[PDB]
Amino acid sequence: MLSGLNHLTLAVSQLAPSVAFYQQLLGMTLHARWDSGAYLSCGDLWLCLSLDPQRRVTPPEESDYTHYAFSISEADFASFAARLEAAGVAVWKLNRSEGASHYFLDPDGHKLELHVGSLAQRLAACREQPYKGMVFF
Amino acid sequence: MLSGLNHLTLAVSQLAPSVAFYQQLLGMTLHARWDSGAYLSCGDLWLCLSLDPQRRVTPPEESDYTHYAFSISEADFASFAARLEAAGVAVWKLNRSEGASHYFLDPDGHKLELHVGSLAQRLAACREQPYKGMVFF
Ligand SMILES: CC(C)c1noc(=O)[nH]1
Ligand SMILES: [Mn+2]
Ligand SMILES: [Mn+2]
Repeated sequence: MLSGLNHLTLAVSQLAPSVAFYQQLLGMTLHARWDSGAYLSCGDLWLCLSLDPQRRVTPPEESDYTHYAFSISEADFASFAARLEAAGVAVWKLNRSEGASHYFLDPDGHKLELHVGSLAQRLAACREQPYKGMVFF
Repeated sequence: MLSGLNHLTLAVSQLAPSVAFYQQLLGMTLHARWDSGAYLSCGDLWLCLSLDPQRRVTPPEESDYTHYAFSISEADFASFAARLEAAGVAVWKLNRSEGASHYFLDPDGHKLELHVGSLAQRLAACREQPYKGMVFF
């Protein structure tokens, strides 16, 4: 049986800007780097950056909705988003829902999100105002 | 301060075959489904499947190395991988070895992996046989 997410690997076009983004701007811990990759952690998350000649810097209009959301407390949310805005990090979507989300891009166009709240909270909100066709199990 | 992964959202071209893959084949827990998405969990992982007509199915040879690995125990690894092969799940290939892993594709061409071992175990293995240019912090 599967027990959780083991690691998330992102393909990157250039290692140095990606390490700077994840380690210095986002504050993740850098454990190791080599000529074609790096290992970082963010809480329990193991993140691998893999240098890939096939990776293109992809505008948000040209990629689908696949995205990766990081946990943050409500108290820290606004100052963290403001840090990203000062650094010139692009936003790919406005939050149109209740609850706190900030949608931002990494240097290669991977779609990222800051989100406050758990699955249990989302399910409780949906039980009150379900999406079209929603069934619970 | 970021504290880990909040959720993983995958864009899918057809909801029902994707839900069946993650729930029936991979054994993830289905919490809710609606006309354009589903919420599942795998241990601590919150997985969202989102119906996206912009999702294309690309051969693994022409998509980049971005991929998502799930944890499995040493005792369950070989029999789970054998079950995926017997179900006809397609494989893909990574450029380097990262330990005990099985690489497979989901119905929309997302690159998945079964992996045995933690980041700490990977770092210890790399100390004994490092990648080219490796530095440990
Ligand atoms: C599709 C939408 C309701 C959604 N829920 O979590 C996401 O990441 N997107
Ligand atoms: Mn999201
Ligand atoms: Mn991997």
